[PDB]
Amino acid sequence: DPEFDLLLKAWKSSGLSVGMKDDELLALLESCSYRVERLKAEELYAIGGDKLQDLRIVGVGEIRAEMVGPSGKQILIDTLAVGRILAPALLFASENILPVTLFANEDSVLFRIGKEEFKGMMHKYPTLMENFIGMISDISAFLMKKIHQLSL
Amino acid sequence: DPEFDLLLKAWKSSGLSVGMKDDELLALLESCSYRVERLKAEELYAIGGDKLQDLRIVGVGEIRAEMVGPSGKQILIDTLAVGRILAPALLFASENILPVTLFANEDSVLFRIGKEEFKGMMHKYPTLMENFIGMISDISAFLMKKIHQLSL
Repeated sequence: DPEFDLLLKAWKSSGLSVGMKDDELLALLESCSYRVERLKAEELYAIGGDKLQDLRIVGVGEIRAEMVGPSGKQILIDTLAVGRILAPALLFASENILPVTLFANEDSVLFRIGKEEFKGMMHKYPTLMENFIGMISDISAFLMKKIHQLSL
Repeated sequence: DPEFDLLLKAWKSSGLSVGMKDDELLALLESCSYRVERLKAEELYAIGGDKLQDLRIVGVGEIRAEMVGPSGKQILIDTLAVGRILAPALLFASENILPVTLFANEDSVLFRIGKEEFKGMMHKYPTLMENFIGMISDISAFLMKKIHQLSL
C-alpha cells in the first residue's frame, strides 16, 4: 500500500516508535485502522474540543498550530512536520479542552486513529504505551516551566 | 492498622481506582513491591527532580506540595489528601523536570512504587492505564488554561 507506507514513515518519524524494532512497528500498524484528513495548502481549519479526542499524526507535509485561550488569546504556537502528533496531551482529557487552529504551510495529510482503538494499541504494545505517556509527560513538564517564566 | 491495609485504602481513595473491581485492585497490590516514606508533621522536604521518577501515593495524612521554577518561584501549590498522587505528570517525564517541596500538615506517609513496576501494572490492567493517562492529560489541560490566563 502506498498510503500505508506514508503512515509507516510518519510513525517511524514520530516519537511513539522509539525503542521498537521494525517487526513491532509493523505488527502494531498493519492490524490498525485509520481515516485520512487532507489539508489543501494555505487553507485554515479549526478543531474543537471534542473532535480532538483522536490520535492525529502528520503523515504528509507540514502545518502550523496554536491553542487558543478562553479569551481568544493564542498560545503554544508550533510547526508540526511529518511525524508530529497533534495535541497529544488532550486526547485523553476530560475537562479544560482549549480548541486549536491549523494552518497548512503546504498540502498536508493527517492520519486519524480513533481514541478507543488507540487505547487498545497502547495496551497491546507496552513500548507504545510508555512512549505516549512519556510524550504527554514531557509536554506537561514544559508547560510547567513556561508557567514559571510567566509568574511573579 | 496493617501496612497493606493503608496501601489498599489509599488506592481505593485514588483516582487511579475508578472503575476497577475491588478484586482486580487487590490482585494489583498483592503482587506489588514498594517502599515507604515517613513525613513528620510540620517539616518541609524537597524531592525532585531525578527522584520524581516513581509513583508516589499519599498513604497517610496530608501534604502541601508545589513545584519550583529555575529561578526559585514556587508554582502550582496544592494540598494532597490520602489517595492523591504526587507529581504524576513528571513520572515518565524525561526533561524540564522542576523539583518539588512538600510540607507535612499532619504526620504523613507516602508509598513509593517503582516506575518500571508501575509500567507493568498499567499494562496488565487497562483501566488503570486509561485512568493514569487521563489523570496527567487533565493536568496538561489545566496547565494550558493557566498559561492562557497568565498571558496578556
